[PDB]
Amino acid sequence: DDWEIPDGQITVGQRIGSGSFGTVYKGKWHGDVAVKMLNVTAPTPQQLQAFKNEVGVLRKTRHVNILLFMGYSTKPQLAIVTQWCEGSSLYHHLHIIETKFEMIKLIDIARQTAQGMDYLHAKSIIHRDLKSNNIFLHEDLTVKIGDFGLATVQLSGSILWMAPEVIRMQDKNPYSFQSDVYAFGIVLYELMTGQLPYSNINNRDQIIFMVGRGYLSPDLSKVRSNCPKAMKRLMAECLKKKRDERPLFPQILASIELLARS
Ligand SMILES: CN(C)Cc1ccc(-c2cnn3c(-c4cccc(NC(=O)c5cccc(C(F)(F)F)c5)c4)ccnc23)cc1
Repeated sequence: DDWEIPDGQITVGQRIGSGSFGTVYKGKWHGDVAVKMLNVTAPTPQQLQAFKNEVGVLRKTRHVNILLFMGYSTKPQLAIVTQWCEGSSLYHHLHIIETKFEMIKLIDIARQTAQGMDYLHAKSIIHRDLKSNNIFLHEDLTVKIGDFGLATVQLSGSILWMAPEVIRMQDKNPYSFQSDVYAFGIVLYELMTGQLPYSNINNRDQIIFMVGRGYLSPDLSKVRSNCPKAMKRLMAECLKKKRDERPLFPQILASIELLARS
């Protein structure tokens, strides 16, 4: 099929996000759309490649818990168009406006996140940068997973969600389904405490050193009292320092659905 969108069709509006490599606007196209542009007028074969790669991954996705890809264009600027998300990222709710969700709602958000991630892995897609920033609460109800970073091509990294093996860079490719399961383990942490790991350490190099060497791990005792035992237990299995000791999403998704019904 053809997901190309001729120029002219989209009416670009308010700018909503600026980054090193590309800018995102709100747009008009048979309704509301989000449009991530490139801005750089002359694209190097470097960027023209990563464009194809991203699009290629997106068009493989058809799930309610994954940001809905809608089209792209190359006409004047490289651009990718997606469903328009009304609301805020989970990060925003949790650590910026500190929205207080009910325990039932928190568990729900976890389940939807698992669903999407199950789907992504089933389609052979390793996210590599799961984190509360990349989880949108569409209309404060539906979880949409995406990649909303306007930087990385490695760039920086938010190392809070990074698994010990990724922090340690042995092997060219340390990323795996379990490394994604670890990031998710951190997301659970955020949900069940309302906090970011290692809030009390102000040195990024030491967190990296200590996490990778095994000396440091999220303070599990900060989990709210009303948080179900089955949940904490699952959360702990996801954050195991040893890769092959972590569960995969079918098993995780099962565990969440099971503990949700009580
Ligand atoms: C709120 N502030 C922090 C400002 C602010 C910051 C960022 C954004 C923002 C950044 N991109 N983007 C998008 C967007 C647009 C086009 C493409 C994408 N590709 C993905 O999603 C993507 C890419 C690869 C894999 C996957 C995955 F998921 F694996 F399938 C998803 C996102 C839509 C809406 N909004 C944003 C907006 C405001």
